[PDB]
Amino acid sequence: DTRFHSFSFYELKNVTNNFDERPISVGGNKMGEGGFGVVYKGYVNNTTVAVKKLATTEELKQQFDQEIKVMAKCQHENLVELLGFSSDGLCLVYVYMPNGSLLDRLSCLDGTPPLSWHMRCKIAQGAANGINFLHENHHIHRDIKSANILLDEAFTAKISDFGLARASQTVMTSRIVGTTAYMAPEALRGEITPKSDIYSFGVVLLEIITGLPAVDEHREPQLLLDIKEEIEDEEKTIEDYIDKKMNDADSTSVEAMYSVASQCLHEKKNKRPDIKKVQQLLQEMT
Ligand SMILES: NCC1CCN(c2cc3ncccc3cc2NC(=O)c2cnn3cccnc23)CC1
Repeated sequence: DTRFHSFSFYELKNVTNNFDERPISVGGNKMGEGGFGVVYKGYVNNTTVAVKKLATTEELKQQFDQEIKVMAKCQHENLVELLGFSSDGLCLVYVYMPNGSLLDRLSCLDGTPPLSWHMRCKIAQGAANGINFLHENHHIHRDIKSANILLDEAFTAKISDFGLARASQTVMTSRIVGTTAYMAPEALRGEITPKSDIYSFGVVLLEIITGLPAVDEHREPQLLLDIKEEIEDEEKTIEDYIDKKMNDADSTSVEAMYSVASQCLHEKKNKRPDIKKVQQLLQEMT
């Protein structure tokens, strides 16, 4: 509990009730899918944990070994903690995040009340501190989205899912990974740059302001990033997009965060601010 422990598959199989695919609310252990695995709630040393059971065969093992690597090298207060792993029976064990993810909380999943603007402000500051740490350590996340911004007991932002993280000039790849709805144009075209993480963070900001998912096949607009075009071509204001589930959302602060989101969502990757400027602008906001 000061070190990365190697877990027996039978210890994990046991504390997750044989990896009980049923959700928590019905009495099961499943917390949700993501990061090329299923996340189960476990119980080790009278202490709660989150167990990711991973599910090509060599591509997955690569993402397991990447996660252990990144998680040992990158330890910050705005990053999730790795407790241990298992390869004996592939499971990654993490410190449990009682408030799940920013995505679940923005959706008010399983009776949770909406997040206030004040907590939404601190979450965005925290997530930006987390990306800044990775970026300061020549790491590119590649899959920044609200589903993997996790929330602790004080609703502190804790960035997760490092399986696709790249450790480094803009380079190109043959294997394009990430979530379309959050991805910058160049990242969709095969480029690997921390600039693409900035763009992805910009989408996260609009999700925070509006409470809306990044993509909706029937909604107009379908892609949340397109609301920037509706605001620019004066058919709407950010005011019109503010999440109705808020009490405390002030217009001066909402417009300050949207100014940050707008800069992050620049289609020209070089015109975007770096994460240090995103941090300074978000701190100025409060
Ligand atoms: N996009 C994948 C999802 C997978 C499910 N996750 C969790 C949901 C929760 N629901 C209720 C209460 C506590 C919860 C904790 C979670 N997870 C964790 O505690 C957790 C800790 N590190 N970690 C890393 C990856 C995924 N989950 C976690 C949210 C993210």
